[PDB]
Amino acid sequence: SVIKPEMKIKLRMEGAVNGHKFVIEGEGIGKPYEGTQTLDLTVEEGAPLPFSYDILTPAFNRAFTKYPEDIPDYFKQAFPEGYSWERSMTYEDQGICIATSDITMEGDCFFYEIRFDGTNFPPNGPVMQKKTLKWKSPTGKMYVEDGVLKGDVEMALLLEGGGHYRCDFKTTYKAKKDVRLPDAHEVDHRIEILSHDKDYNKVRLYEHAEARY
Repeated sequence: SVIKPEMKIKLRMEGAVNGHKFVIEGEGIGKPYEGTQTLDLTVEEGAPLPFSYDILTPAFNRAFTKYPEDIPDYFKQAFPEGYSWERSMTYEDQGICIATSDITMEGDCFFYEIRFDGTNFPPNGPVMQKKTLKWKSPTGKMYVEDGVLKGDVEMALLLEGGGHYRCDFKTTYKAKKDVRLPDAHEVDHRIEILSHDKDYNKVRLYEHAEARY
């Protein structure tokens, strides 16, 4: 198949949060059949970032997931053409974010085109006040609807002091060609920042994801 056991990743994120315009880029490498990946992100425009870097991470490719044989892999089939996704991320304190991504491929490398926008985050919130530690590891629910794939997942950010800052995720995935739609299933995730400089102008991101019934 066009999906090699080892693939390179190249991305560019353009967007804004509470009016703050920014541009990020990155490169990495992962094992699609393993469901693991690592990325090196650098803020090319608009640093330092006035808001918590964690909100951006789930925006930085379900092709990097480990799919059991008995579940059609919607993501791997969509290639070499590729697919795109749209997502709404509503936070409990009314902060909202919506993002899109267009994923293509060339040889042994993925290329994403990402747009990320957010607004109405309270100035004294855990987001604007950078009190975020990381994302709890959740189980997201995939299911088909309207001939397309949808994923719903209740996310939560761990706050300094011990609190939990909740956010509802809802994504719509769209293959660019017809493929074998799967049965409703779950996806276990683990997203983590392994290293970063002071103001997060350089970050090393890692994710481990496996699908299951």
